[PDB]
Amino acid sequence: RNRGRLLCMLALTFMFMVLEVVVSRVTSSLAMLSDSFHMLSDVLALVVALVAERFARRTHATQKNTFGWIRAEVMGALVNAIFLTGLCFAILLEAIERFIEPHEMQQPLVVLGVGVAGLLVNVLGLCLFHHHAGQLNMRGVFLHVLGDALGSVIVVVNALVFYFSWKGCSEGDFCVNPCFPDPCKAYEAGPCWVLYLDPTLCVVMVCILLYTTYPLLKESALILLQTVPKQIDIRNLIKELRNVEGVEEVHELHVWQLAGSRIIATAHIKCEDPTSYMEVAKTIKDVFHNHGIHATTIQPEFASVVPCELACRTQCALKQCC
Amino acid sequence: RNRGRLLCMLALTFMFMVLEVVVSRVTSSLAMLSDSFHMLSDVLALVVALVAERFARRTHATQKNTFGWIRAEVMGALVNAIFLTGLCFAILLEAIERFIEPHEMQQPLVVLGVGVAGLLVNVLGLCLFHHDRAGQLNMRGVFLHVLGDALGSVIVVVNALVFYFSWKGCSEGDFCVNPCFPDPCKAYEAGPCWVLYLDPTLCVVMVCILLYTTYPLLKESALILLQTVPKQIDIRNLIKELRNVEGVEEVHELHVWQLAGSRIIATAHIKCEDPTSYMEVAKTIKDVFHNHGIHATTIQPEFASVVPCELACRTQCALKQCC
Ligand SMILES: CCCCCCCCCCC(CCCCCCCCCC)(CO[C@@H]1O[C@H](CO)[C@@H](O[C@H]2O[C@H](CO)[C@@H](O)[C@H](O)[C@H]2O)[C@H](O)[C@H]1O)CO[C@@H]1O[C@H](CO)[C@@H](O[C@H]2O[C@H](CO)[C@@H](O)[C@H](O)[C@H]2O)[C@H](O)[C@H]1O
Ligand SMILES: CCCCCCCCCCC(CCCCCCCCCC)(CO[C@@H]1O[C@H](CO)[C@@H](O[C@H]2O[C@H](CO)[C@@H](O)[C@H](O)[C@H]2O)[C@H](O)[C@H]1O)CO[C@@H]1O[C@H](CO)[C@@H](O[C@H]2O[C@H](CO)[C@@H](O)[C@H](O)[C@H]2O)[C@H](O)[C@H]1O
Ligand SMILES: CC(C)CCC[C@@H](C)[C@H]1CC[C@H]2[C@@H]3CC=C4C[C@@H](OC(=O)CCC(=O)O)CC[C@]4(C)[C@H]3CC[C@]12C
Ligand SMILES: CC(C)CCC[C@@H](C)[C@H]1CC[C@H]2[C@@H]3CC=C4C[C@@H](OC(=O)CCC(=O)O)CC[C@]4(C)[C@H]3CC[C@]12C
Ligand SMILES: CC(C)CCC[C@@H](C)[C@H]1CC[C@H]2[C@@H]3CC=C4C[C@@H](OC(=O)CCC(=O)O)CC[C@]4(C)[C@H]3CC[C@]12C
Ligand SMILES: CC(C)CCC[C@@H](C)[C@H]1CC[C@H]2[C@@H]3CC=C4C[C@@H](OC(=O)CCC(=O)O)CC[C@]4(C)[C@H]3CC[C@]12C
Ligand SMILES: CC(C)CCC[C@@H](C)[C@H]1CC[C@H]2[C@@H]3CC=C4C[C@@H](OC(=O)CCC(=O)O)CC[C@]4(C)[C@H]3CC[C@]12C
Ligand SMILES: [Zn+2]
Ligand SMILES: [Zn+2]
Ligand SMILES: [Zn+2]
Ligand SMILES: [Zn+2]
Ligand SMILES: [Zn+2]
Ligand SMILES: [Zn+2]
Repeated sequence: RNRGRLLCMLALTFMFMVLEVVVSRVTSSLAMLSDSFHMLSDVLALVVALVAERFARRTHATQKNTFGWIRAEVMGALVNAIFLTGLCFAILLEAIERFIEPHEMQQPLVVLGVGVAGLLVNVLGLCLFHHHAGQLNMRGVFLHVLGDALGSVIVVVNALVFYFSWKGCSEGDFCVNPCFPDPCKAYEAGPCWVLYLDPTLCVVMVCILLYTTYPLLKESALILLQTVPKQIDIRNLIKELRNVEGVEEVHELHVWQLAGSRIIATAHIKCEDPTSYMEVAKTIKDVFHNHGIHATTIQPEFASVVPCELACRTQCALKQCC
Repeated sequence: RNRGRLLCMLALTFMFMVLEVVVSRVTSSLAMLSDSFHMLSDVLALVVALVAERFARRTHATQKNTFGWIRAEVMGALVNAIFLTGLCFAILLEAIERFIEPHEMQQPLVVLGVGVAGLLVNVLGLCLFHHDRAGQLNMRGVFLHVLGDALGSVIVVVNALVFYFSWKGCSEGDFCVNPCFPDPCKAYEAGPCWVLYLDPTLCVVMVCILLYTTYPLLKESALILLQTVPKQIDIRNLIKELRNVEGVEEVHELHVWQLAGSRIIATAHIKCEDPTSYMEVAKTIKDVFHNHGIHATTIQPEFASVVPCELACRTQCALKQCC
């Protein structure tokens, strides 16, 4: 039911975006107009997750992809992780700008209400996405929703502090502080500890998001690159492969995984005599069993002049595998 | 080489960042310093390309990567393409924001000069980057990333020139204020309003062109990392030619995929009739694979029906076998 949760969250994002646009139009606040389009990024993340899930629904050999689209979910997870990292850097740059150029919010009450609505939406999204292969895509979506929830917590706390520990002027009163620039060059009621509360909270949220996102990005990149899974030791596999009767040379051992538990192995063997190859093949498959290998393709090279006899004419092109 | 070009572009980017920082310090135009900080996007793109180029040369097998890190270049190209797409979406969002509300530029002269310097730097970068496919994929990604900011600098220069030549300023307190832009504190612009919306429309056209030119690279990188059979290899024809040899009666699981550039790996299961004189047909299947772009193969003969493959696990789990 992965598609159901994604569709529900996407529908909620649309409803909350429409609510924010309506609130902005009725209150004629341009900041809410600006913030309404900021969830196009979340909508894009949900669309990418949905596309990856839909394309991973099919796993069949095709004239375009022999393996099928099994690697669609890991690609979607990688795309979501990169998008989240880019968003984190963008909001970090925005936080630096806020440090350099502080802003003063308008109507803290409506901002607090919007933040509370967003916080409820985000916490129920976490309730849907806490996971009550395909988990990596769900993990990336959950990380994105958690980043949105942290942003909502930040805006709620910022609005609460600005409403409880700040005092501005509603008219031309004498409270101008030269810390913030004034238009055309224009007291102690409103301290400066609040204007800088939003940027520091944003920086902390950026650090938390990067901390919790780095493992997902690392795993997605390691899957997309042809890396042996961390649960498989190459040295032990080689040791058990050479300790097999009838086989003495094992070259071209390439081990990698497509997605999830679909680990694929490939090796060449010098299997002594041709007639008794079949008995050795079952032992080789069993040996792959003790490890985590299952997809296999073993080449029984028969006959020290050359390591691999079935090699091509010229490999100087480096067009091979390793 | 290629690493030297990346180091040179990184040095130029850092020099331009220093130039914009000092210009902002001596001018107090904080938008210039904001753009200097934005150049961290180019810094990050060049750093990613540098890391990919450094790690791609480790072609030898490793205890953690049996294939080696020769997939690093294509992964770096994919990362740069996704970063460029995200930057393009951010630019389009900013253009929509400018439609929502415009801004008045403080001083067209210094921003025009900074834009000219950026245009020259980006033109030098384009000259560097215009001239294995995997090595070229990273080069093309960096070239597109440079061209995006080159177009951005061109937009800045054009807007500055038009704003200076064809707009009327309003600084001193007078009747020159117009509600076209919001008036702080509740407050006749003889300059045409056509200029207030020159950054956004040009940025929209630029992002359209950038997305159009970055779609092919992103698609190619995604296809390579999705184990898509290369477009120059036909699976059906290769199956038909493999089944034409005398010693093979049936082939299953012709897993063909592209590793990087011109490295295609094909693993196939064939059913040979007899172990005697088997090497006669192994040479033929290797040759017929060579007849195409596949040079690194691995074939498993199966000597023996109802079952499709006589070698399989005890459970034949559909979630643990390939395809
Ligand atoms: C973020 C997640 C990324 C991973 C997930 C996506 C990975 C890519 C998906 C592969 C992909 C794009 C590749 C290029 C863009 C890659 C962008 C990557 C960007 C990464 C950031 C291959 O592209 C297609 O491949 C087909 C097979 O080679 C072939 O066309 C073939 O279909 C033509 C149909 O019109 C047809 O006319 C032509 O005759 C065919 O031969 C063409 O090559 C091409 O159309 C698209 O998927 C393909 O298209 C359909 C999709 O739903 C899907 O069609 C089915 O349902 C349709 C319902 O309406 C309807 O048509 C049919 O019921 C059925 O056909 C295909 O089954 C699927 O395979
Ligand atoms: C945009 C595309 C980017 C693609 C990048 C592809 C390349 C990735 C390179 C990183 C990576 C692959 C894993 C992926 C990480 C995340 C990657 C990014 C993911 C998101 C995209 C391999 O790379 C490591 O990097 C080393 C430093 O450069 C280098 O070693 C250099 O050493 C000399 C000194 O420098 C130099 O003289 C020599 O010449 C180099 O050999 C080797 O290449 C390698 O060891 C890291 O893997 C492992 O990470 C471990 C710590 O987690 C850590 O392991 C260690 O454990 C013990 C100590 O705890 C120690 O006892 C082990 O011995 C050791 O193993 C190592 O780091 C590495 O084993
Ligand atoms: C949003 C896009 C455009 C960028 C995504 C972030 C990258 C800039 C990051 C993500 C993962 C990072 C890599 C993670 C791990 C390593 C291994 C690291 O190697 C070590 O130093 C190992 C330890 C040692 O040798 O002491 C070198 C940096 C590198 C390649 C990092 C380089 C920067 C990377 C690619
Ligand atoms: C240096 C610039 C480019 C910023 C990079 C991101 C930062 C926000 C830092 C702050 C805290 C860092 C994290 C703190 C510690 C770790 C250790 C490690 O993950 C763990 O926590 C494993 C256990 C351990 O801490 O050793 C991998 C990197 C990570 C997540 C770090 C990744 C980079 C983070 C998120
Ligand atoms: C999400 C994006 C912004 C990337 C953030 C992290 C990166 C800036 C990379 C670049 C270099 C990386 C570091 C390179 C070397 C190491 C040593 C490495 O040491 C170990 O393996 C100790 C055991 C352990 O991992 O617990 C731990 C990861 C760490 C800190 C890496 C953490 C991730 C780093 C900081
Ligand atoms: C988070 C962002 C930055 C990632 C990059 C942008 C993606 C949202 C885009 C880039 C390429 C797009 C894909 C390009 C091509 C297609 C094929 C398309 O299917 C067809 O056109 C096939 C024929 C048919 O219509 O049936 C379905 C959408 C899809 C997967 C697109 C989904 C959205 C993608 C992944
Ligand atoms: C959705 C909003 C936020 C941005 C919209 C930007 C558009 C102006 C861009 C985005 C992607 C672009 C498309 C990306 C890919 C192609 C394919 C390109 O060639 C083809 O039709 C097939 C190419 C092939 O098969 O290699 C023609 C332009 C087109 C439709 C582009 C037209 C312009 C598009 C729609
Ligand atoms: Zn061999
Ligand atoms: Zn090899
Ligand atoms: Zn078979
Ligand atoms: Zn060859
Ligand atoms: Zn098994
Ligand atoms: Zn298969």
